[PDB]
Amino acid sequence: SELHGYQLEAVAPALRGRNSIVWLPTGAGKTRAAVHVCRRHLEGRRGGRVAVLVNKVHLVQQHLEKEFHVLRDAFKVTAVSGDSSHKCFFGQLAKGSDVVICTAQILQNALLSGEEEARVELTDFSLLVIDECHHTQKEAVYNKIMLSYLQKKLSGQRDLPQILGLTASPGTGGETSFEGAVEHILQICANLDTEVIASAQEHAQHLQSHVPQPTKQYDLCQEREQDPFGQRLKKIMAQIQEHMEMPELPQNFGTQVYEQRIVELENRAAERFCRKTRVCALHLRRYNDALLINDTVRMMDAFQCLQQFYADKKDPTERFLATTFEENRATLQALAGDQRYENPRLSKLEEILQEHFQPPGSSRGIVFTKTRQSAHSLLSWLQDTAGLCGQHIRAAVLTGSGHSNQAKGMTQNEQQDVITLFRYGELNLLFSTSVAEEGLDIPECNIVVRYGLMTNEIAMVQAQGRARAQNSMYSVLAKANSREVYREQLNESLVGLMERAIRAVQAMPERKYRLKIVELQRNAVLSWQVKEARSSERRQLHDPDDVYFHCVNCNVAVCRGSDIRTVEAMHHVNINPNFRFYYTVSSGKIHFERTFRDWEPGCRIVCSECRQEWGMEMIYRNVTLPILSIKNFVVVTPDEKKKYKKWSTVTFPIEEFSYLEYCSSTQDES
RNA sequence: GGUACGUACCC
RNA sequence: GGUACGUACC
Ligand SMILES: Nc1ncnc2c1ncn2[C@@H]1O[C@H](COP(=O)(O)OP(=O)(O)O)[C@@H](O)[C@H]1O
Ligand code: ALF
Ligand SMILES: [Mg+2]
Ligand SMILES: [Mg+2]
Ligand SMILES: [Zn+2]
Repeated sequence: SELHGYQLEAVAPALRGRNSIVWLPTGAGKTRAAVHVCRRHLEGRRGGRVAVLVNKVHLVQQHLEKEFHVLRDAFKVTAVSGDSSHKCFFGQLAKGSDVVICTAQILQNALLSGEEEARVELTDFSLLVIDECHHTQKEAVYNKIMLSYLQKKLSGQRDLPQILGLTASPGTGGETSFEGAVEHILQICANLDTEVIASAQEHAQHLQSHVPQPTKQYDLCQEREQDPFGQRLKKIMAQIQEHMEMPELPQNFGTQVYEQRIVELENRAAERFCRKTRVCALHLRRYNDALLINDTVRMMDAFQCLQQFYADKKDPTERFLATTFEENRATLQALAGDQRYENPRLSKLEEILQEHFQPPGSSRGIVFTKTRQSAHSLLSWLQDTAGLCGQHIRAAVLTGSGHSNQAKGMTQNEQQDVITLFRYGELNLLFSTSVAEEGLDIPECNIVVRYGLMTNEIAMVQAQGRARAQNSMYSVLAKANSREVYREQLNESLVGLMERAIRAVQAMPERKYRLKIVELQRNAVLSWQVKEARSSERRQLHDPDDVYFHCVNCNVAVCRGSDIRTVEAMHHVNINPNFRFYYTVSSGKIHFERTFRDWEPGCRIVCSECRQEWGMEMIYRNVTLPILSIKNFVVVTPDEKKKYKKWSTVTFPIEEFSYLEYCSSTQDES
């Protein structure tokens, strides 16, 4: 497994100490090239230290086990992710290592830490390797780390680390002209403090006939001729809107636009406390989710989302709605049972799998879907489909750690189990989210299907690339004449523009490039400063005593701004000793997969008057504190009443929690 | 469960 | 300015 010519060529500038981006195709071997750069870096000085940053939990282990472990003949290499996190302080672990591999946010947390044992500076490393470095833009973690690097650089700081970015796809950043695309490439160079974009110019022929391209096919599907299940949902949505007695109610049932309008209505009804309107809007949204699920997967998947909503449950509005569902329930379930009205997305997916998993399972595939819920539903569909039950498909779901009431996440270990069985064919088919669109290496994977996705060209290129095998195939499975098909074709062209843009940046005169980089780095550090000042202005508009929180459901006042403190600059706790008379504990003890350094979860908490979900208890060392979720309240200030979805935009200051001070004050009372 | 960011969409 | 989803951290 000695380095290919093009790998040695792409790291020549890195070996000379220059900051670079290594631009090589998906599956070309950027990781092994980085390892070689790390070895020579560490051999060439004493006391060097490398950090290797990734953007998914699963890439930490993959990169350690498949590539970086070889450095252990001479050097100390440690991996840190979230799951393991809580045992060691990161500062101690890094400083005791020659190479640390971690998700970027782990490093960022250490860079911001107040504790001496956890804290790190950028100057504690001599080389940073940034995997999938195209994410180093905007306010992503990668770019927060690098903007601090730029601030320091521009302020004269010395011995900042060398930067080695790795990517197959810098992208065009939404730009469709050559001018724009070039401007985007230079911004990424500026963000990463890049001196050279290194590629395989002199080994372009070896790289062509070695790293194979999958052959590409459009597997287009038609709209259902007859959708009586959908038609019936739409009738009910109209009946509910009639009952609401409101003009200018939107009519485009079964779309993301309708979903936006109806949630925006629900926000307004919460803000003005129109209880009737808010309740109807909440139900209508649920009918709209069912239509969307219906278009994506099975009728019965859509039916079950709706039925679980009405089964969990008085006042006259809710009673109208319960009755309306009950009137239609049996008919909806019977329609969902009928094979005549099958989703042609699914018929089309069946053909593909039928053709490519015969002989029974020589193929090795990933079907990409947008949502975790869709991936689970597709697995169920596979298992209850006879046309495939006969061939031997051992399938599983792969998701990241994202989580909601619609679908839970998968931990590091649970992801790893699926990946390991897929690698050598114990599993031969994954239903996956974008968790696995980049970086994942399965040499034998020979089939990628992208199931009705709407993404940028980076995600298209990257997901294709998971098919590492010779003779791979890539399928676009989408609706004919859709926006999704249009975007796919546009993205193909945007990949070409991206290439043209990079080559133009690569051939620029050195003086003209350096001045442009300088100009862009300056504007970045100034733009950030201005943005920070503007965020702080907003944060100090109101005294915390003049802000009141109301329950989003019943509008009762529950606490003031001055009752709130932050734990780890994230979790908003109410420290008022009488807040306990306003909330009720509504569950038994909640258990997470991950465990944290200073706290564990207690029970869910609800509004004592209406039972609306508010948040959860945190058992922080020796005390129990209620954590509030901003989405479950209307915030009332002197100027307005506003339902917030984030805490960063609130108009009053919130201090950090002090465990010490809190104990003193609570222990004085009884 | 909490927090943040990214992508897509609408304005 | 919002809506949805995803991932990462806790
Ligand atoms: N010089 C080499 N010889 C043989 N195999 C290699 C070489 N370099 C990389 N590989 C293998 O090629 C595959 C793709 O590498 P990877 O680092 O995942 O690609 P990417 O460039 O997309 O990060 C891996 O399985 C890796 O072990
Ligand atoms: F470009 Al890669 F894994 F880094 F496909
Ligand atoms: Mg949540
Ligand atoms: Mg890679
Ligand atoms: Zn309430």
